[PDB]
Amino acid sequence: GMELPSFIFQAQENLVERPWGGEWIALLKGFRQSGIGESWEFSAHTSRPSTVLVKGQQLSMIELFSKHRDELLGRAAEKFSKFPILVRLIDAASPTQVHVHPSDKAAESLGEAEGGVESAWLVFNKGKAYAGFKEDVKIEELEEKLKEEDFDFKTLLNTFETTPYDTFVIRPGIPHAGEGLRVLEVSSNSTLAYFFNENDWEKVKKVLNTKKVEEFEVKGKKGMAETENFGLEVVDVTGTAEIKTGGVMNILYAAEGYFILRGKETADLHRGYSCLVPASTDSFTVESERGKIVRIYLKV
Ligand SMILES: OC[C@@H]1O[C@@](O)(CO)[C@H](O)[C@H]1O
Repeated sequence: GMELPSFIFQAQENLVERPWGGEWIALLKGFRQSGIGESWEFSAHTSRPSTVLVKGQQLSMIELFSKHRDELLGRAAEKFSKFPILVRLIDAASPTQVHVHPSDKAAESLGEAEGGVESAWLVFNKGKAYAGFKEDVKIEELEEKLKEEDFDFKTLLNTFETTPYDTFVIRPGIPHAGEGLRVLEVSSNSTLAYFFNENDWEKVKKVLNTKKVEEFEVKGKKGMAETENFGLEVVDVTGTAEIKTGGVMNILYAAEGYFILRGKETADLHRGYSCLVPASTDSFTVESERGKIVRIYLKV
C-alpha cells in the first residue's frame, strides 16, 4: 500500500480553551487570543478528532485511519489496532491542579471506556514541572489537606525548573502538574485524568502512587524521551538533513525555524505546525537555515 503522500497536514486547527491557558498557542497558530490551553495535533480521539488534508481534500483522522491504517502504521500495524497516540501542545501558563493517570489495568478495573495513559513531555521554555511525590505520603493525610481551601499539592512533588527541550516521562500512577510551562505531550490515545479534588478522589485513591519517586525516574534525556510504545526526538537541522521513519507512522513538529520537506512530493512546515508522515514513506529530507524539528515515532 502506497496511496498516501509523504506529508499530511491538518486542514483546520484543533484548539481547546482552558482557564489556565495563556497566549502561546494562538500565537504559534498565527493569531492573538488568551485562554487556549491545548492544540491537538492529528487527534484521532473521538471527543475531538482533527481533520486533515490529503492531496488537497479534507477528511477526519478517524476516517483516514479506518481507510489507511496498514499504510499509516507500517511495521506497527500488527501491534496497534486502535490509533496509538494523542499529540498535544499544552500551555500550562497558570498552575494546573495535581492529577494522575490510570494504567490500562486500572482503567479496565475502573470500567472506563478509555484505556490507560503513559506520556512523554518535551518542554519548550523555562517553567516548572512537578512529577512524583518527593517523600512517601499517606492517602489519609492527603485527604486531610483536601479540607483546606486551596492546599498547594504541588509542594509535595518533585519540582523541576526546566530549560527548553528538557523531557519527562509520566507513567501511570505518577502525580504531576505544571506552571508557566509550554510543552509538547505525546501520550496514549486517552484523556483519562483524575485530579486531586473531592470529585475525583475515589479514582485517585485507586491509581495513585503514594511512594517517593526519585528524579531520575521521571526525567528523560535532553531532547529525547520514550515509552515502550512511542518516542520523540529533537533533530537539529542546519542545511539539509535526511530523516528515516523506520517504516512506522511519524509526526513532525516544527519547534524552531522554517522547513522545506522533500519526500515523494515537496512541502513546507512553519514553526508551530505539525506534519503526519505515513509509514509508506521510508525517508525524506528536511531543510532549514537553522531549525529544530521534533520527530514523534511509534515503537515496535
Ligand atoms: O495557586 C494555584 C493553586 O495551586 C494548585 O496547583 C494546587 O495544587 C491549583 O492548581 C490551584 O488551585
